[PDB]
Amino acid sequence: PRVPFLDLKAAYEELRAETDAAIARVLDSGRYLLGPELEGFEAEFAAYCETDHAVGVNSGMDALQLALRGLGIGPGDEVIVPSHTYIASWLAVSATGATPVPVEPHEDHPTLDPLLVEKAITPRTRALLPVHLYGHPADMDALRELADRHGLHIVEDAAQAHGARYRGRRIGAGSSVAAFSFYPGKNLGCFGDGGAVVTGDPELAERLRMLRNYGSRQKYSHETKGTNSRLDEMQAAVLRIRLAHLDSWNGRRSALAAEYLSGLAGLPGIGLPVTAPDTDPVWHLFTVRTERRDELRSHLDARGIDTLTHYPVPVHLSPAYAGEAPPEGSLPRAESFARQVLSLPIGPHLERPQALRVIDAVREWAER
Amino acid sequence: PRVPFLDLKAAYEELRAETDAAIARVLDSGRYLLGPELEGFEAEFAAYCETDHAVGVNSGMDALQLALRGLGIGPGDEVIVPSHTYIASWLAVSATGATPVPVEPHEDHPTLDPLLVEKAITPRTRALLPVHLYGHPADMDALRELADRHGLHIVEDAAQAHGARYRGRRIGAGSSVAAFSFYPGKNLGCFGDGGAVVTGDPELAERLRMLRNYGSRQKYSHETKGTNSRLDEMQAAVLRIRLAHLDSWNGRRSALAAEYLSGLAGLPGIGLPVTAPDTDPVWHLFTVRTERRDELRSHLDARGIDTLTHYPVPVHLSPAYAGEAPPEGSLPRAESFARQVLSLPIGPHLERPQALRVIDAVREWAERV
Ligand SMILES: [Cl-]
Ligand SMILES: [Cl-]
Ligand SMILES: [Cl-]
Ligand SMILES: [Cl-]
Ligand code: NA
Repeated sequence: PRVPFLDLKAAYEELRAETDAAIARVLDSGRYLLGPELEGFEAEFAAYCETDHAVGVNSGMDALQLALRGLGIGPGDEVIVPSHTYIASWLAVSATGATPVPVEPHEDHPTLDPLLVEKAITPRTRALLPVHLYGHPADMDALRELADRHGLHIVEDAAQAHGARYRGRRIGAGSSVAAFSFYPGKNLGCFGDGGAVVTGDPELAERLRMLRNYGSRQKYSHETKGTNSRLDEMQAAVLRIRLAHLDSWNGRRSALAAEYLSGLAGLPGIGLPVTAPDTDPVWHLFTVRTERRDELRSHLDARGIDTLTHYPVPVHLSPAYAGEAPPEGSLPRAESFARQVLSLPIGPHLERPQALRVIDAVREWAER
Repeated sequence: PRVPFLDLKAAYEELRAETDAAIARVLDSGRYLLGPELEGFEAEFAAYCETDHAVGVNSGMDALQLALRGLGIGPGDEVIVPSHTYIASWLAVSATGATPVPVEPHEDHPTLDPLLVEKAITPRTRALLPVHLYGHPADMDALRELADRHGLHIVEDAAQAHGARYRGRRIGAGSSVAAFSFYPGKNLGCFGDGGAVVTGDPELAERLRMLRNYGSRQKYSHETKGTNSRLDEMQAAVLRIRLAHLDSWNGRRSALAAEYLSGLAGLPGIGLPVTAPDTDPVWHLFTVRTERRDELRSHLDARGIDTLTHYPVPVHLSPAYAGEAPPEGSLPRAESFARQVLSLPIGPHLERPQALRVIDAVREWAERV
């Protein structure tokens, strides 16, 4: 019996009946798109995030893209993005025609270094795109201070941070503009692709409802250009159930995280995640860093432990960004991260003893 | 009990059991994206379409857009579109960075007029985007010829034409490049958004699989830029079932169509839809034309009949484009269709009697009026 990285089936199994019923409900409704499930989810998700509006879309990527779009970002604009993140973050900027400008993470936290952000700002800069990587919130007060002083917008990539808190407030609260993914493996996931943009701005909320719907807010009418990026009634129905358990599931993750942080303490060659001050991380991913990453991975594999790497290739070095990003060596932080990082099993369906088993193996290796 | 325009619920009911099971299987599989269902559906669909490959995506708009992108179409490029079509057709083009260039349909056929294309070809023209509107195929032979002569690609908008035939061939057959929508209300629909691109080109197929998946064909690798545009396992499973009944269901629409054509014969003010020669329409929509359609619709409503208009505003006149399209009065065909069309209830769940009822009301209005 192996230790799985993240059991999707178990999420279904835990709420089988409720899940089956919601789906059955949608089926019987004869309403599959832009229905009451979506409205209910949005309402519920908005309140959860301590904000006014939730606009369900098709995926975390569109969420980011439509948010930037709705904020008027496009060609000739620069959007500061993190050098250390998942490629989609950059892709969403690219998709709008705007230019992504990478900024290195903090020396101790996998998020955007505020000090380094300021330096990257230019007259073409229009927005900051911090990513609350692995469920860890970036230094929002600092970034906001900067944004205000430079007249920039802030679109948050909260795809790995559902429910997290920064200085006691939910990610996406108030005047925030935050994008989320409901991809099956996310903290809050469904059985297909899904996403959302949360915002406290009524005009932005309106544009998003339009942009995700062929630029229309009335049948047969198309006021602006737009696309097809919606969250199905089926998925939304399921989301409503998961949402009700979100805090509890994240709680489970935190508990597991405490174990790892405690059991992995003081190990040679094992760099542990640092929780930023006044933050409540959601541990979408539990990451460790070591110079002998490949070795540790194999050892874990040998010990029957499933792992993933987030991410083996720094965005700037992916062929997808060939000829457009800084040269290797020019983003050493992202580079070192990519080569040292490993994700340990974590989830709301992973049990204490399983986590302890993982600790045994990492320990053995570190002590090897 | 009114006559519904298109009962989605009935589609579920008719296959309730199998449908239920398909979904249950997926839930239980623990695999929700890029799985067996998608692979199976793709296989089945490509075959159905008489082609080699099917690339399932999120929507018909994405399908169109990804096809164009895959063909290298973009900024600085022009794509000839029909002046009479659903806005998404132009939107797909815009989304790539290219420019949609409208060309009129035939006078009495809701498809791109091959004779007016050439005149719109420019040095930036990279493709033709014919639309098999309402389930009626556009004149493919003439279009390919023209396209071949100009070194242009052809991306067909087949969102309303699943299973139709052109000169005996399925829409999307062989070397075609055709995009479909699986939106709930389409001829082949699911319980959410869904789409697909079919092609006999192995390279384009590979590009599309990548474009729809963040430019990746392997974990951790992103060879090229890409996006997120996938057809869910749940939706794909349902679609395999529906696909199996497609021909059957389309057959029902054809019979109703024949019923309408027959009963609405001899109504001078009511323009009836024309079936081009050598085509096998799938009648996604049964459209009649008449000046005074708003009145007719009123009449039908009163008579308890639901109807729709596809479409009331021609694309060039929507605010989304107006700033960049030809002026009002310069696209008389698109304009005339927009002002005269009316869609009568049609679908695999509409019965002969209900349709008779529709005919009676139409006849009465025409007779009064
Ligand atoms: Cl619907
Ligand atoms: Cl419309
Ligand atoms: Cl999955
Ligand atoms: Cl990756
Ligand atoms: Na979807």
